[PDB]
Formats: sequence, C-alpha cells, structure tokens
Amino acid sequence: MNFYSAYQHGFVRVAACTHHTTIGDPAANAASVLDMARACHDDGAALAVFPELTLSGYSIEDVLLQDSLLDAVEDALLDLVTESADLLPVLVVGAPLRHRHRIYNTAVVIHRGAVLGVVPKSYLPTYREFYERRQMAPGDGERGTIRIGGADVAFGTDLLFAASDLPGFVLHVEIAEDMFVPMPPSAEAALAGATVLANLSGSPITIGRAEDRRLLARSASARCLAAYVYAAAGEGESTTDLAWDGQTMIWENGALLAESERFPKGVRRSVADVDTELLRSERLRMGTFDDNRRHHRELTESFRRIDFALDPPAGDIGLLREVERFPFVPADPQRLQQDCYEAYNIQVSGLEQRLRALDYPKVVIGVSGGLDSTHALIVATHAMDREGRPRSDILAFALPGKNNAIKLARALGVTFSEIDIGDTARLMLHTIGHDVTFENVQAGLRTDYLFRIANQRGGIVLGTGDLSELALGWSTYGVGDQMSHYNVNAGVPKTLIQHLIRWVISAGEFGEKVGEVLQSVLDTEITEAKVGPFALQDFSLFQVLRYGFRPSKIAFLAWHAWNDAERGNWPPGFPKSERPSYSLAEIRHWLQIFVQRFYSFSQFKRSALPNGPKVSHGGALSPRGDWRAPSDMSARIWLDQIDREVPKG
Amino acid sequence: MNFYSAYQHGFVRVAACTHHTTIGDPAANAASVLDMARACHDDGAALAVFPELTLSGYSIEDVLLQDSLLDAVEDALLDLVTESADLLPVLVVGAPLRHRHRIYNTAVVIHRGAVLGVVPKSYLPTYREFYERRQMAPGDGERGTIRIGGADVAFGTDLLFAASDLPGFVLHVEIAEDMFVPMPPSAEAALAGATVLANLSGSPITIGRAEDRRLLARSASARCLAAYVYAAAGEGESTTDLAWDGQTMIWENGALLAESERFPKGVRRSVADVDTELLRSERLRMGTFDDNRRHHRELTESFRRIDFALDPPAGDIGLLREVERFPFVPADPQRLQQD
Amino acid sequence: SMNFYSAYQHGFVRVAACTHHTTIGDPAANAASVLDMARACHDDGAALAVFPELTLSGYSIEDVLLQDSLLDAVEDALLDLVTESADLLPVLVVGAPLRHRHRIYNTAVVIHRGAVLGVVPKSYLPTYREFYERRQMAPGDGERGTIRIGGADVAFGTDLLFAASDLPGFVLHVEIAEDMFVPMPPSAEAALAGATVLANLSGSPITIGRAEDRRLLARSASARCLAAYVYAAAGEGESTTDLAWDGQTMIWENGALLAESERFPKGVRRSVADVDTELLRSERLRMGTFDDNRRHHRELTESFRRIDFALDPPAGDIGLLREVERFPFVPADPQRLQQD
Ligand SMILES: Nc1ncnc2c1ncn2[C@@H]1O[C@H](COP(=O)(O)OP(=O)(O)OC[C@H]2O[C@@H]([n+]3cccc(C(=O)O)c3)[C@H](O)[C@@H]2O)[C@@H](O)[C@H]1O
Ligand SMILES: Nc1ncnc2c1ncn2[C@@H]1O[C@H](COP(=O)(O)O)[C@@H](O)[C@H]1O
Repeated sequence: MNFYSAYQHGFVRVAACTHHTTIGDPAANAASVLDMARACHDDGAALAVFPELTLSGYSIEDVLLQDSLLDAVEDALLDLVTESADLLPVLVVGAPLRHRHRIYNTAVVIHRGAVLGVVPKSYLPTYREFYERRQMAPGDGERGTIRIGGADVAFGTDLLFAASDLPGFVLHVEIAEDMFVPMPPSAEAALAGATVLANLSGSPITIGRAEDRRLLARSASARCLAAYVYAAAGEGESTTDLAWDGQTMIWENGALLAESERFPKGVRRSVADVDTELLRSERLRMGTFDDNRRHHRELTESFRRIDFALDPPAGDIGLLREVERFPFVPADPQRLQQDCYEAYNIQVSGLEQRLRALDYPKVVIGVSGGLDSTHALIVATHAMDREGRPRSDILAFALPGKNNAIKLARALGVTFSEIDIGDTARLMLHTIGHDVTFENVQAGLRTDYLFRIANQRGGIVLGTGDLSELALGWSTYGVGDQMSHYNVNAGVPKTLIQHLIRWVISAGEFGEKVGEVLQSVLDTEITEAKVGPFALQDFSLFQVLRYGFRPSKIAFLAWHAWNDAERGNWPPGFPKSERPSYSLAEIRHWLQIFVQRFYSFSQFKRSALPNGPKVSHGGALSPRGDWRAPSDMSARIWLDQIDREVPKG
Repeated sequence: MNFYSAYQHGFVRVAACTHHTTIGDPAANAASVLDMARACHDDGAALAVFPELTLSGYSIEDVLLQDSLLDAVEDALLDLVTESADLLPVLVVGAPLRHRHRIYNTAVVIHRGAVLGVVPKSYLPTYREFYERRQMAPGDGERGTIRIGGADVAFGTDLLFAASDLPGFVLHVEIAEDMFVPMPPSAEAALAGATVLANLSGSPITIGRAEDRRLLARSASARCLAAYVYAAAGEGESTTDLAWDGQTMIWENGALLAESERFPKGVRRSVADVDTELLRSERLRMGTFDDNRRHHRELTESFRRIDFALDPPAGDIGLLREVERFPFVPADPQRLQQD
Repeated sequence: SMNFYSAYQHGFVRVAACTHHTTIGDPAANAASVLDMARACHDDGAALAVFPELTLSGYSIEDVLLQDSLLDAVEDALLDLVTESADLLPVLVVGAPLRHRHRIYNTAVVIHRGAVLGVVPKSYLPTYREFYERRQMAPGDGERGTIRIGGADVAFGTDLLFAASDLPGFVLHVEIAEDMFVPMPPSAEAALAGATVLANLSGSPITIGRAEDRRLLARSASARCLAAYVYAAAGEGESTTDLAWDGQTMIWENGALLAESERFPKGVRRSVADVDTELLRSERLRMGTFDDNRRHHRELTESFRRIDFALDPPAGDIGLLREVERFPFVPADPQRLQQD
C-alpha cells in the first residue's frame, strides 16, 4: 500500500466551483466549465459541482424558452461530454433540458465521456424574486430516461451515483431550493445510501442569505451524516434585478471543510478531502439513522444506483484538510474557552448531584501538587460553594511516601492535613518479604488511608485519574489510585486538563492568591513516557473511541497533524520551546504501544470503574457508557495492521 | 377589539420549562411540574413543555421497568390531569407509560382536565452513552388509542393538537432524538399543518452538544416555517455517568426568541410570544413548502387532528418579544457590520 | 444398479453442528479453527457444517465489533475460507459481522465449493438482560436484495432457501440464535415454504436452565416444522468478562434427538448425524394441515428465493450415523418402555 495516498486512506477529493457566467451563451459557459474541470483534474479531484443552470445562465428568464438557446445548450453539453473522456472527476453541470412537454432545470452528471444521469430540480420557487415555474417544470416524481445526444440515460429525482472502486463515495444531486423544503430529496437519498450530497445553486445574494445557506447546508450535512458540496452562481449573471456572490462551500457532518471568497473577481473553487470513513463510522454507530431508513423503506428502496469506476490517482497528492493536533483541545480560542466552560460545569454539576444525594458528606482527596488532583480540588470547592457547604468540609491530604499542594489548600481554606505513609509501607513490604510492587504498595496505601478516613469522617473519596490514564491503563488497579467513590476527571483527557486550569485562573473567581498558586502548579508541572507523549496518545484515543479507525489511518492523520510544527495552528498556551514535531517512526512507535495497551492490557481496569460524568463529544471510557469491550482480548490484529501498512519511518 | 392584547394580534405565549428532577419519585416531579405550570398559567401561557421522561426521570435505566415505579408514574400523571382543570396552558409532560407489551417513552399532552393525546418517541438511541431500546419500545408506526385512567385517548406519532379558537396554533410533539434523524416526525407534521413543534429532551450535556442542539432546533424551525420549543433535563438527573445542563429554548423561523441559563441552580423557564401570523405569512408565500406537502400527500394526510378550546386571556399581558425599531438596521453591531 | 450400502442413495443427508475454538478479536485464528473442523466434516462425507453465531469475530466482543481493523480482518478471513471451500464437500454456514449499507449485520455466510451462496442476517436482536445486540448491529428482518462480498453480488436476506439440485429432500434455511425464540420465527415460515433442514448459529451465553430452554425450542421447532434442526453454540475462547459459555451442539429431527455433544468441553466438538430426508418427506406427505397452513400464509411463503447448488455427495459406503432401533414398537430405554 502507498501510505502517503489520501485515496488509499478513504479520502475523496471534492470540488465546488463557481465559473464565469456568460448569460445566453452556452459555448462560453462550457469553456469556463472546461477550464475549471481541467484544474480540478490536475488536483486529483473526484467530483466538481457547478452552479445552477451553468450552461445557460440562471438569470435569463424567458430567454430559457428560446429555441436557439435550448439548442446551443445541447451542443455545448455534448462538447463537454466528449471532453470529459480525458478528465478524472465526475462533473455535475447545470442545464435547461427539454424532456417530454417542457424544459427541466437539471443537473447533468458526466463522467469519462458519458452522461451517467440527469437530475431535475424538484421544487421551483415562484414567489418574491423567483419566477421558476413560469419557464420550467417540477422534476419531483419524474423517473425513467431522457435522450441526450443519441443515448438513453437515467432521468429523475431517484438517482445515486456509486463509485464501484470507492464504496464510501455515493453521490446524490439536488438543486438550490431542493435543500430548503421541510423534506428535501437529499435526506431521503442519504437514508438510501448517499454519502456525498451535491447542490447546484443560483441563489441571488440578499442581506442575510449567506447565513441561511450555511444554516441549511450545515444542518443537512449533520442530520444526514454526509458531505454537502454547494456551489452558487457569481459574476456574469444578469443584474437587471439581482446581485450574485459566487459563494462555494463544502461541509462534512456539520463541520466546514472549505469555503471560497464571496463576491470574488474571477472564478473560485473550494477543494477539500472528504473523509468517507468518518461518515461510514458515524452511520455505523448511530442506529437510529438506519431505523429512520427502515421506517421510510418504500421511499428509500426505490433509488436507482448508477455505477461508475473512478480510478483515482494512487500516489501522494497531499491532504487538503485541516487535521488539528489536539482533537480534545480546539486551536480556536473562542472555541477552547467554550469547551473549558462546558468541561468544568460538567465536572462540578456531576459532583454536586452525588453530594446532594449522599446528604452532603465531607469530601476526601489526596493532593500531590500535580495537575490532576489540583484541578480536582478546584472542582470540589466550586461544587461545595454552589451547594452552600463550608469549604472546611473538604478534607485534603498530603500523603508523602507539593508545597503547591499545601499552599493551594491554605489559599482555598479547605481542611488540610498530612499523613506520612512510609512506616505503613515499610511494615507492608516487610510482611510480604519484599519495581512494580514497591511503587504499588505506596499507591495502594494512599487509597487505603483515604478510604478509611472517608469511613471515619463521613466523607467520600474523590478520584482524580484522567481519561488518558484510563485509556492507557496507567494507574494502580483496585487498591490504588484507579479506585474512588466518585471520579471527577475520569472523562477529561490529560491534554485538556492544563487548559481547564488556565481557564479557571483567567476567569479569576477564586481570587488572586489561588490564581498565583494555580499558575505555579502550571509552571512547575509542565517541565511516564514509557507510555509516550500524551499529545499523541490522546490523538489516537479520539480516533479509536469516536470512529474506530484502523491503525494505519490513525498514523496517517497524526503524521499530517504533527509532523511539522510550523504548519497548522497551536491552541493558546504553547510557548515555542514546547511545540514539538514528531516523525513517522515516532508516531508509529507510540501507536504500537497505544493499541497494545488500549485494546489488550487496560480494559480490566476500566471494567470496574467508579462513577463520574462523561465530558467530551469524543466519548468517555465507562463500561456502563461509551465503551463496552472484553477484559481478556489480544491486540494482535491491530499490531499486525501496523506492521503491514505503516512504513518504518 | 382590545388593541393592547397580544392574543388578539395573533400571538401565542409559549413556555419551555426545566423542572427539578427527583429520580425514581413521580409525585415529587409532579409537584415541581405543578408549581411551574401554575407560574406558566399566571403568565398567560398557552403551552408548557417539560423535559423527556419528566415524571420518572430520564436517567434511571432499568428502574423504569419496576412495577412500583410504573405505578407511581400513572398515579402522579392522573393527579396532574386533575389539577390541570384550573390551568390555562396545554401541558406537555414526559412519562414512561405501558401500552400493549412494553413501555413507551411518551409525551402526555394535557389540557383543562383531560388528556388530549399521548405521543411516543419514535427513535430510541442505543449507542455511545444511550441505552434506550433496552427499556423502551420505538413508537414509530404506532397508532390507535391508549387507556389512561379509565379513558381511551389518542396514541401515536401522527397527532396534531389544534386550538379551535386560535387557528394559527397547531401543536405537534416529538421527543429528543426524533429531531436528529434525516427525516424527523416534526418535518412531516409541519407539512401537515403544525405551526408549533415541541421537543421534550433528556440530553445529557457533553462538550459541544449545546451547539448541536441549537443547530438542529434552529434549522428545524427555519426549514419548517415553525416555532420550535425545546426543554432539556437539568438538576436532579443521575450523575452516575452523565451531567445535565437544564437548557431551554424557543426558536421561530430561524430566530431565537428566548433561552434560559445553562447549568442553573433551581428551576428555569423560557417564555416568549410566538407570532402565529408571521408563520402564517411565510407559509402563505413560499409555494414550494405546499408543493413539498403535495409530493408527500399520503404521509401528510394521515394526521389525526385533536381539537381543543384554549380561551386565552383577553386583556393586556404585555408582549414577551424583542421588537427592533429598525427592521432593516440590526441593533447588534456585528450583525449590522455584516449587513 | 444402485449402491445398497450408501446412506446418500437411501435419502440420508449427513449434517454437522460444530463448536470451534474462539479467539476473540482474531478472525484469521477463528477461520483456521473453522477450516480444520470443515476438513474433518469433509472427511466424514458431511453435506452441511453449521458453526456458532459471529464465528469469525467472536460473539462476545461488544463495541470491538465496530472497529475498522476488526471488520477488515473478518472480510479477509471470510474470503480465504471461501477460497479453501473449493475443495470441501460440505456447505459451510459461518457467522460474521458484515457491513452492508449503513450498518453491520450479524450474519451467517453460506459457503459452498468456492462461492458464497447467500448471506443471512439475524432478524431479532436481543437488547435486554445480558444482551446488548442492537447497540452494535442492525436487525435483518425485512432486508432483501444482495450484498457485495469480495467482488460479487450475492443474495442477502431473511428469505433465502438453499436447495440441493441433486438431493431434492435437502432444502436449507438458516436463522440465528434469538430468531428461534420469538412467537413467529423465520424458520417456521421457511419450513412452510419448503425448507427441510433448519440451521441455527448460536452464541448463547450459558446460564442455569438455559440448556433446557434451548432444547425445548429447538425440539418443538423440529416437531412443529417437520424438519431437521441443526444447532451450534459458542464455547471456549468467548470472553468471560461477564458470561460463560458451554459450547453445546445438537441435531434434532421431527422431535427426536439425533446427536448432541459434550457441554463445557475441553477442545472442539462436533455433532454429526445422518438426517433421513425421506422420513421428513413422508410426514409432510401425510399431514395435510401442514400444507393448509402454508396456503393460509401464501404471500409470506411464496416470496422465498431459492438458491440452487449441486452437492455431489460420496456414492460409497460411509456407514450410517444414526441409531436404528431393532423394535420400532418396543423402546430400548426402560423408562420409555414402561411409559409405553
Ligand atoms: N486482564 C486482567 N484481568 C484481571 N487481572 C489482571 C489482568 N491483567 C493484569 N491483571 C492483574 O492486575 C494487576 C496489574 O495491574 P496494577 O496492579 O494496576 O499494576 P501495573 O499496571 O502492572 O502497574 C502499575 C503501573 O502504573 C504506573 N502508575 C501507577 C500509579 C499511578 C500512575 C500515574 O501516573 O498516575 C502510574 C506505575 O508506574 C506502574 O508502572 C496484577 O495483579 C495482574 O495480575
Ligand atoms: N506524594 C504525594 N502526596 C500526596 N498525595 C499523593 C502523592 N503521590 C500521589 N498522591 C495521590 O495519588 C494520586 C496518583 O498517584 P501517582 O500518579 O501515582 O503519583 C495523586 O494525584 C494524589 O491524589
């Protein structure tokens, strides 16, 4: 396999194009279409979607009904078809075409010298600035075939274009207004199998219309678990009564992959790599999507599937896609602030319920001065404040076997104390006739003490292990830090914890002293890679937990995100000395370790897990929630996948 | 005519309510529901929507299948119904109810001492943190009636509640996940006539989920030329594995009318005046909306219409709505800069 | 003319229910255990080998079913089996989580002589008590059409019958686990439509009393449907994170037990018996109300698709794997004879 090929990793390269309109002149429009299609070809694109009525111009009104115009459209369309014999991408071009009694506003799907199909718009707006029913017939409910340059090709609203060599790429095409009705053609097509939804739009621009386009194309892509590819008309449409902004965009399951300049001068393309496996993975898991199809089975079974062989380029053509380094930590500051606010309120409100339900016990917690336990102590305080409970009901414990610990505790005003576990550990090690056991005897005694104090003092022990530690099994099982009465960090990955502390500092409601101590914790602690860098492990974890991607796909994505520290954006709080870049060899190394630990070694530790709230849309690792898996399984197949598919460096 | 009455100008006052959950304790949830409904009444609201499985709590898992729990839900539901005899608004309350072989995740629509109908959730998520098909049966495709405290009332995914004195107020009710599938019950109901779409949600909060809720309730309300009234569960749900933010919101044709504080302490309501005439005017003009109905005629004609008489307050009750001085000039600077 | 000592020439069909060694999360290993047992079934001249539910992945792996590498490994392993089957006599019925359309299905792949004859999805997916199947997998009830497996379109759905063109008494229908437990099981419509041999691939974690439940339903099925019922459960290797497994296999014929293997074995086990297709044929010939029931459910029963294959069984003496009592009227079992 070619590890550097995006097509081999389930990517399909898609283009939404806005061309130069010459109204009433089809050979000129076709010439602009052919030039852009040659570009999309050179880019290795599999699909190029153009605007509504591309070949005539959308805005020409009664001129659509003129024989010379209709004639010119056909001649021009047939030239394109002939040119397409040497073009890689499927071309979706607009054209007013005669069929039966009337003209239809259609999209012609073209590929390698043939017309695969012809799709008519279903809903024809005839209100406000729109007059479509005057010239054109509604396509909804039309089936059968249409004759185009001596051939009978599929015609109708029921068409799917499936790539026979790219099973994840199934195209449905709709037109403009089609996407705006309560029950759009594209939603039935997704149910029926379409993974990529194209929209050819005219869409005269008005104040606020761009926002409407986005709301509907975006919600469509999220509801239908699909890529949505959208192209509007720009320069060259008539301005007798309307203006045009040439907007193009590409959405994937709710996220913007690419958009182009509004009101540009000259032609514009959006070009993105759509991840078909991502779409595949979400449909695999969201069972109610398939339930919805089954409930509309007669609607969804009637589609006709037109097959074509794409034969994409096999080599390295890069990756036109933003792969963030931190799936759990958005590089956008407004976004990361939102996530922090939510993470923190999740942790707190979760603990508050546990406390209310237990009639407000004391809170017992081991504070080591580390990131985790610090953040947990902050969470616990805010919870007790919100519930109108004295901060002295928090029992924080230093359990040496740092100063930041006692300082924070003193600053917050919780009840602080120290218990030296060393003698108890000595006694235990001697009694046992005594490395893992030595480490573990201490970690165990910590938990054992806290538990007994909780019994003694009417409290509950607060766990502090984080999501990355759960994932990797980096904890001490049962009698050890893995165990507690309620774990507030169980759902937060290590990569996020530091930003939550930053957020608490920046908000500043604990006051300046607490602020300074927390800041000190930060400065001290960012200065256990037998399990590798947490940045890479949190990366793999997201891919595995959310999408179940194979290891070679995970390596490809990580390498694209991490291999060059100059490219892509870093979240806030990463000074340049801490902007590592990783080689393929390194990614490959830590990934072998990740699959071994994640799929084989660690599950038993997750299997007997204390209560705590899920936090990230990435998922959590509760065996009662997002991750059900055997405690007694080998990881051989994952390890073998890496062996065979990921290059050594 | 009373010129100062919102109801006489085609407004309908609507409330999305997040109550205090006491898991496993129906009479306590009912008491929280009754208190908020009495508030919604005092405000002259016509509609009060509560969160998914209001009466039992959404988060209780196999406890849903315990007879004493199911029994307590019924008793509590029937007490509410009796109390509603003196309440103005239509109450939409969640309840696990037994019907035929199983329990359904349902919304009970209650009005002035009667149950107008019972709507079961259609799509039951059984993935990630959701386990709903384990305890509860899918309601998609169910019609007929259900027996509730000695009476046969309409049961199913095909119901429309039409105010006989307020023609612009036609209610459809769906539940949580129903709004997230490619072809939601509420989209067919809008084509068939519903102007106000209610959603009872549980919706454990996760990073980014609040944005997903908004994207889907908003696009719904825009595509369906309707008001969309949404209530999520908050304080009191179990935190064994999840947390809850109590979010409530009301959308009208793509615009936010009202939302309440996330993660509140105590109960919260969004209350807005919905402009039924604005909805009516947009449907009047967008022909392709009606074309879409005609194309799905067998789907859209099969709805059952349950009529009720609202009898709203006739006097001045103010106007719970932001009316901008300059329809053409947004007061929000980021907005105006865009325009 | 004929070979009087050949069981095949007297209307017998040799059938095998196999419980293989599960290696959870490891399709190539399960496939190797499957191939070894199938080679044995071949040597025994068997016409049919039924394996346990989700054979190729392991039944108990939960959300691991949703992992691309696992789904990918299953496909590869399945296609290898198919290639090996070119030299195997028996039709192989193997379990596999397969992707189709939006989801994965819990399916049985029917394989014969180098081709996939058909792919059958479980219809009813238990999601209660210790079972969580709807979370990972889609219900197969009401699915028809085809599925693409290693470059070919093969029949897919709950409406399939596999008919031996040279052994008219041998018509196979396949269902899965829970399918046999609902008031109106796939296999009862399939019997009405023609099926003489009903296969069941089972996972079936063992609980106190469950083996008695399995028997009561497989046995009453075989009696009500006038058919052979061939049943295989999962054994050693399934995860014991929450469940245990007994590996039970059994073969029933019109209400009678022809063979069962050792519960909780160490190592792989097979039930192998000679099914008497003429006996089944003779009972159906005479019980008119069986055919009246089919006529009353004609639209249900006429819709099955019939996939034909040529078995070409061994012609020689291969013994007779069947208890033939000396005294049809006098049971050898004392408790039974006392009753009589
Ligand atoms: N599948 C399975 N089912 C049931 N039991 C299984 C098992 N696999 C191992 N075991 C047993 O479980 C035990 C091994 O697990 P465990 O006892 O947890 O210990 P183990 O994972 O071997 O070691 C703990 C490691 O975690 C590190 N650690 C400890 C504490 C805190 C942190 C931190 O960074 O916060 C890190 C520490 O450096 C050490 O390397 C053994 O008794 C083993 O026999
Ligand atoms: N030296 C220490 N003093 C107080 N608590 C500690 C100490 N070491 C570990 N702990 C507690 O045990 C947790 C995990 O232990 P570990 O990661 O093994 O050092 C910490 O987050 C604290 O809650």
